[PDB]
Amino acid sequence: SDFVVIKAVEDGVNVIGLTRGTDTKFHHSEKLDKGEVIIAQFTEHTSAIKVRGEALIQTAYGEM
Amino acid sequence: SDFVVIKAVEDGVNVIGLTRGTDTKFHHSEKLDKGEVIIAQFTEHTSAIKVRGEALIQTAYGEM
Amino acid sequence: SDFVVIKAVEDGVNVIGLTRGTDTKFHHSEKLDKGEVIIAQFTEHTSAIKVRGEALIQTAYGEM
Amino acid sequence: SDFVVIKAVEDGVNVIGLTRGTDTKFHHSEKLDKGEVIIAQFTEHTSAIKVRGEALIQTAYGEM
Amino acid sequence: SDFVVIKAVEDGVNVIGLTRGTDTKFHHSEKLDKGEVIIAQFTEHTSAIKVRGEALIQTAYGEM
Amino acid sequence: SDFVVIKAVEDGVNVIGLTRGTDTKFHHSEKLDKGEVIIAQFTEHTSAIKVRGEALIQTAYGEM
Amino acid sequence: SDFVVIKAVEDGVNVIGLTRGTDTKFHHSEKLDKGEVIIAQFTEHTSAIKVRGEALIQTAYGEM
Amino acid sequence: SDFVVIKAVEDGVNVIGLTRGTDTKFHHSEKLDKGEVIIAQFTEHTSAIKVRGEALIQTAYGEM
Amino acid sequence: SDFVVIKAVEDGVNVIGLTRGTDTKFHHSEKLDKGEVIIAQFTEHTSAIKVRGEALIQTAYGEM
Amino acid sequence: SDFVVIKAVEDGVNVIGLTRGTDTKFHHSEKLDKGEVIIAQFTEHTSAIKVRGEALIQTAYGEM
Amino acid sequence: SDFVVIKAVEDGVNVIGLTRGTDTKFHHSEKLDKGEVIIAQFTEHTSAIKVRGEALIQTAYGEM
Amino acid sequence: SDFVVIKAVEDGVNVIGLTRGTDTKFHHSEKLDKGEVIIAQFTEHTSAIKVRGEALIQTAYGEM
Ligand SMILES: N[C@@H](Cc1c[nH]c2ccccc12)C(=O)O
Ligand SMILES: N[C@@H](Cc1c[nH]c2ccccc12)C(=O)O
Ligand SMILES: N[C@@H](Cc1c[nH]c2ccccc12)C(=O)O
Ligand SMILES: N[C@@H](Cc1c[nH]c2ccccc12)C(=O)O
Ligand SMILES: N[C@@H](Cc1c[nH]c2ccccc12)C(=O)O
Ligand SMILES: N[C@@H](Cc1c[nH]c2ccccc12)C(=O)O
Ligand SMILES: N[C@@H](Cc1c[nH]c2ccccc12)C(=O)O
Ligand SMILES: N[C@@H](Cc1c[nH]c2ccccc12)C(=O)O
Ligand SMILES: N[C@@H](Cc1c[nH]c2ccccc12)C(=O)O
Ligand SMILES: N[C@@H](Cc1c[nH]c2ccccc12)C(=O)O
Ligand SMILES: N[C@@H](Cc1c[nH]c2ccccc12)C(=O)O
Ligand SMILES: N[C@@H](Cc1c[nH]c2ccccc12)C(=O)O
Repeated sequence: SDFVVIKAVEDGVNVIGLTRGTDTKFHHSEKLDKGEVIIAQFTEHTSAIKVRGEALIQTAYGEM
Repeated sequence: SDFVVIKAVEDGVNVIGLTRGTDTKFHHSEKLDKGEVIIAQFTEHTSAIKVRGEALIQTAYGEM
Repeated sequence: SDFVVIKAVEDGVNVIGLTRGTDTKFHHSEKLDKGEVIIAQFTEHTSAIKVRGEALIQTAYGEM
Repeated sequence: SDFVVIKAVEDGVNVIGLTRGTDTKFHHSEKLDKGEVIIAQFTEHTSAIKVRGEALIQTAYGEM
Repeated sequence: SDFVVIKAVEDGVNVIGLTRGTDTKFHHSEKLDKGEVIIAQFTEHTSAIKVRGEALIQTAYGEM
Repeated sequence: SDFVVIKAVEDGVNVIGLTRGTDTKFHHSEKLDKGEVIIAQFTEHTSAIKVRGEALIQTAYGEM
Repeated sequence: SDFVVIKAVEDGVNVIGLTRGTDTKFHHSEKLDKGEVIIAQFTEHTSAIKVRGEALIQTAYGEM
Repeated sequence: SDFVVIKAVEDGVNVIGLTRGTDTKFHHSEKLDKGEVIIAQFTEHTSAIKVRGEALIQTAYGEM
Repeated sequence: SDFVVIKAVEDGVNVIGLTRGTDTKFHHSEKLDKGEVIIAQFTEHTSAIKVRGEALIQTAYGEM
Repeated sequence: SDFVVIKAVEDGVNVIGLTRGTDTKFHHSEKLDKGEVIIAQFTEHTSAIKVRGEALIQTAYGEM
Repeated sequence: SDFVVIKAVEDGVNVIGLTRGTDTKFHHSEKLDKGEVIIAQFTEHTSAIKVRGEALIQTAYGEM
Repeated sequence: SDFVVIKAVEDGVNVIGLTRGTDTKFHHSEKLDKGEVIIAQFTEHTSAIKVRGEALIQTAYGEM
């Protein structure tokens, strides 16, 4: 139930969930536009999140 | 039992629950108007929340 | 056992419980008048609360 | 486990327990007079508390 | 094991336990005099405590 | 494992344990004299403690 | 595993364990002299401790 | 796993473990000399510790 | 549920998951470019993370 | 998993583990020299630690 | 799920996992170069981590 | 779960794990040189750690 908050500062920001398991592949890519926010949990299927494109990011450890 | 608070600063703000599971898709979109607030938990079915349109957002980590 | 506090600043404020489950719909709408307060927990049946009309709201994360 | 404290600033303050379950109705209404206090827990049967009439209210999140 | 402390500032203060269950009624009323204190837990049978007459009250949330 | 500390400022102070159960009665009354202290837990049998006569009392919530 | 610390400021200080159960009686009285300290836990058999004679006392809640 | 630290400020300090159970008696007495320290846990068999002779004592609650 | 945040200050930064088990090898290498971020959990399969190339790193213990 | 840290300020410092059980005896004595440190846990077999000779000691409660 | 962060200040830094068990031997040695970081957990197989060569190290207790 | 950090200030520092159980003996001695660090957990087999030779040591309780 750990999560991350991501706000796209500029258009065309991209958020990628990476599969948990022995295998590691991108299983979903959610596209974000200027101002749009996403709050994503880590889950049974997502053990890593990748962020392409200039965004603003909050995590338990702080702001990016 | 982790949640997010979202208040629409202007009209026509949109809040999107994304399915938990192997698959990731929008299963519900709740529409908000100027001033209206929504407090949403993450749940057995919602592992990520998306926010289209200019809103004010609180999360465990702070304000957006 | 997480909850929210909602006080109506003006008449005709509306508080909506949204069903927890695969489905998401309004199952109850409680109407509030100037000054009246409601303290509502999230529950086996309510995984999100919506607030129509100008209210004052406290949550774990702070005041709205 | 969670509770709320309510003190009636003026006469004829009213405190309403709302049933927990699929259904949501008032199951009890306890009447309070100037100065009288009530400390009420959320319970197996009460998942939301409503307060009609001008009162002073403490919750985990603070004073109202 | 959550409790409340109640000290009667003036004579004839009254402390009322209200039944936990589907039903809500007064099952015990303990009377207090000037200076006398009572420390009462919420219990399997008491889910709300009511205080008639001018008292000083401590709870988890603070003084009232 | 919750407890209360009670010190008699003057002679003839009285400390009363009240039965936990559907029933509520005094099951023990321990008498205190000037200076004497008692540290009492809440227990399987004591769900409320009453204090007659001018004492000094500490609880989790502070000094009385 | 809750405990209390008691130091006798003057001679002939007395520390009394009171039985936990439906019954409440003194089951042990340990005698303390000027300077002698005792650190006593609450236990399966002791649910209240009484202190006769001028002592200095620490508890979870503070100093006496 | 709660413990106490005892350092003898002078010679001939004495540390006494008292039996846990219905019965309460000294089962061990460990003797300390100027400077010598002992760190003692409460245990399945020791529910109270007594300190004869001028020592320096730390407990969860602080210094003596 | 422990995680690390890694942001590439310059192009061609590399993030390597190392297998948990008796054996220790690289099982995945995710490539990062200027600005791109990755939030990675430790998992059933990743017990150590290696970071090649000039990055900015947050962990529970702080910034690197 | 509670422990103590002991550093010998001068030569010939001695650290003694005392048996946990109904019986209480020295089962091990580890000898320390000027500068040498030992970090010792309390364990299934050691419920008290004794320190002969001038040492520096850290515990959960602080420095000695 | 306790871990250590290690960043090589200079080239040719070496990070060594030591086997948990009755036996203690080096089972893996991961080599680090100027700037490269490694975040390593203690695990079912690694109960001690050794760091040869000039590095910067974060642990639960702080920086070294 | 608990660990200690040890950095050798000078050459030829020695770190000794002592067996957990009724018996207490050295089962491993790991040698450290100027600058080399070791982070060691307490484990099913190590209930005490000894440090010969002039080192710098961090523990939960602080620096040595
Ligand atoms: N499938 C991998 C994905 C992953 C998680 N954390 C990582 C850190 C680095 C590289 C890959 C990963 C896993 O579940 O473990
Ligand atoms: N169905 C996905 C949805 C998701 C959660 N967190 C994410 C982060 C990134 C991308 C997708 C997701 C899941 O339950 O895991
Ligand atoms: N029925 C949905 C309701 C919901 C909860 N949180 C949300 C966030 C966004 C959209 C819908 C929701 C659920 O239980 O998950
Ligand atoms: N019967 C509903 C009552 C309720 C609790 N929280 C709410 C929030 C909004 C509206 C109704 C409710 C339930 O148990 O869930
Ligand atoms: N019998 C009710 C009493 C009660 C508790 N909290 C309340 C709040 C409001 C009204 C009634 C109550 C119950 O156990 O739930
Ligand atoms: N027998 C009652 C005693 C009690 C506890 N708390 C109270 C508060 C008010 C009045 C009575 C009580 C019970 O166990 O619940
Ligand atoms: N035998 C009583 C003793 C007791 C504990 N706490 C008290 C408070 C007041 C009076 C008596 C008591 C019991 O176990 O409960
Ligand atoms: N045998 C008693 C010893 C004891 C513990 N705490 C006390 C306080 C007072 C008097 C005696 C005791 C017991 O286990 O309970
Ligand atoms: N396979 C190893 C990987 C590892 C984790 N932590 C380490 C520290 C140092 C060296 C290797 C490791 C393990 O699960 O334990
Ligand atoms: N064998 C005793 C040792 C002991 C622990 N704590 C003590 C305090 C005082 C005297 C002896 C002890 C026991 O396990 O309990
Ligand atoms: N195999 C040993 C390794 C070890 C852990 N901590 C230590 C401290 C000192 C010496 C050796 C060790 C063990 O699991 O316990
Ligand atoms: N074999 C002993 C080692 C030990 C741990 N802590 C100690 C303190 C003092 C002396 C010996 C020890 C044990 O497991 O308990």
